[PDB]
Amino acid sequence: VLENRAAQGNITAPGGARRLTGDQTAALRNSLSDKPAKNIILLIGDGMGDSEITAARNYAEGAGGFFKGIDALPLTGQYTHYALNKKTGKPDYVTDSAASATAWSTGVKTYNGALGVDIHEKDHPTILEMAKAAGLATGNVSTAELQHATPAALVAHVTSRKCYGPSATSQKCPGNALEKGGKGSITEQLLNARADVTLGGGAKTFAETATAGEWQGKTLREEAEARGYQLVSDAASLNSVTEANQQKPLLGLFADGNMPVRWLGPKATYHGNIDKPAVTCTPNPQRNDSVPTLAQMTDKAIELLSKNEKGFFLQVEGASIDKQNHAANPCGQIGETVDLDEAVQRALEFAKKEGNTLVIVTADHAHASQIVAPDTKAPGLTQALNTKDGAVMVMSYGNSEEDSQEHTGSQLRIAAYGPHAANVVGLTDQTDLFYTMKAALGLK
Amino acid sequence: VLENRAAQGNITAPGGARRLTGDQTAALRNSLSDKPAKNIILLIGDGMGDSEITAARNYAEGAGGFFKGIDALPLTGQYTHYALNKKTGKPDYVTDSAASATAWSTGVKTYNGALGVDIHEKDHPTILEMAKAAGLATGNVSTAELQHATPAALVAHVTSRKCYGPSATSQKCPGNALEKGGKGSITEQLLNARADVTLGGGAKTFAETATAGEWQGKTLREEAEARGYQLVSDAASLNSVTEANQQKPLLGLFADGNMPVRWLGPKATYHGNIDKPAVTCTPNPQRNDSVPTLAQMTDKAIELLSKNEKGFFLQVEGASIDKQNHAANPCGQIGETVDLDEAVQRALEFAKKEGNTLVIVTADHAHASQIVAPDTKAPGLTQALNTKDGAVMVMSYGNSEEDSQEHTGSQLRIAAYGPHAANVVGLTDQTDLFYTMKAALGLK
Ligand SMILES: [Zn+2]
Ligand SMILES: [Zn+2]
Ligand SMILES: [Zn+2]
Ligand SMILES: [Zn+2]
Repeated sequence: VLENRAAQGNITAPGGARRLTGDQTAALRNSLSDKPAKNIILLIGDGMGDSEITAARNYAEGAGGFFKGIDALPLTGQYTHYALNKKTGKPDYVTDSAASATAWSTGVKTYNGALGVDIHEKDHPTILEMAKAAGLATGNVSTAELQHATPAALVAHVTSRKCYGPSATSQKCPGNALEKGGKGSITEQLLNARADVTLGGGAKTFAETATAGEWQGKTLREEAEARGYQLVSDAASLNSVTEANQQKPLLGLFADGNMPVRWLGPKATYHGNIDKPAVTCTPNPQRNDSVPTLAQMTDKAIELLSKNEKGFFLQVEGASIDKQNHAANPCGQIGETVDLDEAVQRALEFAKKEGNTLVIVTADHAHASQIVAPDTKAPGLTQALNTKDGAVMVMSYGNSEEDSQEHTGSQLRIAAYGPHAANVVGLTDQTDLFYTMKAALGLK
Repeated sequence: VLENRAAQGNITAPGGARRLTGDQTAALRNSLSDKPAKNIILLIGDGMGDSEITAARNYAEGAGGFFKGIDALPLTGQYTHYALNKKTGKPDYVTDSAASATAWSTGVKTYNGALGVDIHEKDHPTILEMAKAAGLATGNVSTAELQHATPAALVAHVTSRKCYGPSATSQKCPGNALEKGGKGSITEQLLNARADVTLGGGAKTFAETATAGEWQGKTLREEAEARGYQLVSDAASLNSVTEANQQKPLLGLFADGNMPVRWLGPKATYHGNIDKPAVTCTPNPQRNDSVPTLAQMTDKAIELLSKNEKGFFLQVEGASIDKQNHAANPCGQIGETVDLDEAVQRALEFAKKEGNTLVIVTADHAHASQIVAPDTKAPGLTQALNTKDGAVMVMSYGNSEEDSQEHTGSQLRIAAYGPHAANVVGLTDQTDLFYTMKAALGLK
């Protein structure tokens, strides 16, 4: 254990690049606790593999720097996230957001595109549903649409991640279609789930009207209100909230789709590290000050949820690290990783002060981005960037000839802090995380 | 701190994919020891990042399987390995074998291509020179040429990794050239270093004659003999060795260059996963039965070295994982990872039985290979493989339009077992490893 893992001094001198100030043995032995966790905060950086963590650190903090949030969790390991082929039931080495999110929130592997159901299309309870049933307060925050697979997996059981609202569900998930006697679209099941705090984007799907049931004819936004949900649409009003519970659930819709990314930079190009000058990221001017940052949502959710005496389970997702990775946009991708680090600092500060909180930071799968040599002549999309070290770092995206770079199957880092954090060390599976949380809370 | 990390049962069923059988807390707390290490075995998988480990596991053992050696080390972490730019002294995000090997064996960062010297070209003692001085037995094994960067870094101090023997040193490392008053080429410094056990390839540089000094005119191979080295060139003779020490140092030269790779498979190609059938690796027919495997060399080295009462330091390197990665050859690369896993099992079996041995498995840097979806249309070199799961796994190499795929800068896995293993957990730097070993052995 250690809180400062930055290089000690002059990285060109003996011992200057070291991150360790002493022996971790005792410190580590002290952070090993099997006492129950009262709360759990699971932070997910979408598509944030080791490569993404390194690129952002090199850029934002420098090679020898360290993320005060992301790099500060003492217990580390690597975990696998392979999905399953629906027909064969054999492994599918590269998972999507849905199958992986389902794995950690359910404890069962599934096929790509599935939310809350195994390869047989059978429903399985998510950790959020189990926490709510035990009396704990529940939160779900993300910078993406709330209907995205990661936040949706905790509250929805759909056969296809594309079944956002009533209209998509009728054509793509008919067995789930409300009219067909199913539980409903992702959005409808989210509304039913009734988590205490739900914050993110995806307001546009709420403008759809239910095709059947008690709120038929009424838009989903209207139904939320009729059901007792407090709706907030910006930083100001969010901030104004004083409580959120089963009588007064909070629902923040901060964008029609995904919330705007924090940084602006050009898209990587073929031979860009050669033909184009080094870029320096800038703030995204299209992003309004009224739009909450992930740390803000995380912080507000912790405040409201910490009022519950039994404890709480909260999931936070920095979604656009993945989206900008697909877009081959280094600046957008790094900004979203810096953004998530902030949300991680908020969680850590709370956890260190409370003492019964298990904080976990990981990703759903690996992605395309690679850090290559400045002079690299690659076949894909590349870009040179000016880092905090005053050096150029080149990033490469070369696994797709399409407009979207692809996920990768490499095992990746999973880090934790708090009671039961030891269960994250060594090699584990994404499904283990579910059992780790279920047992830390004693949610059996 | 478990030994079996394979999926529990049916990966399609709830909990079937889990690798954990219980709670690691107690087990982990028990494997944390700060008592001094009597011995240390450092295994290096060249260019063996997390992606490489995953691809080989998926192929050789199946997605839900586990490397009995590589994946069985309980204390895990991620470490950085950026090099330095010689001019500026600023970070160079993607290191080579030379700059990284120098970092863990010396504790100082350096520029790419440097062996045993910092950016000012100043010499720094290596962990092997320090162990030998304290009376410990020393071993150095690799599947590559012994003049090659990783093994050379422990015994040579050269400004350019290209200074193999007398002839190359005169033109490329004149300040080290023996005639110019320098310490000599890599091969000459290796001969001088006099480690108890040195096994590998690179016999061809030993056919060069020294240009000055006591053994001038005499080939390097003749010099070795004149200096009291026992030369063995195949498995049978290796095996026949009964002792190796300072009076009778062992020198195994099993190949002119790098030792032959274990598996054969075709080179990945543009749209190979689409236009070509899935391949299944086979054993390399050019590889002679008389050529020792890494595990055999590792095993024999442990045997000879464990006779020293003070203890020993042994470094083992599975070098061709990297070379095949550069070559865009999945089968050669996976075979070399399986090869290394066996050497790791040997190290672990000894360590678990001896009890004062620190075993560390890591890599010098990340590489090109990525696991992508079966249908991926990538701009680079791809290939489909038939895995143990009876499923297809696609591998992609898309960071170079040249004939050699490039290294990548992503932080990677470092795993350890034994006294002082806790110093590997969390985020660390490649230079910390040096301090971890120095302190474990009390080599102050
Ligand atoms: Zn994702
Ligand atoms: Zn994605
Ligand atoms: Zn290497
Ligand atoms: Zn290499």
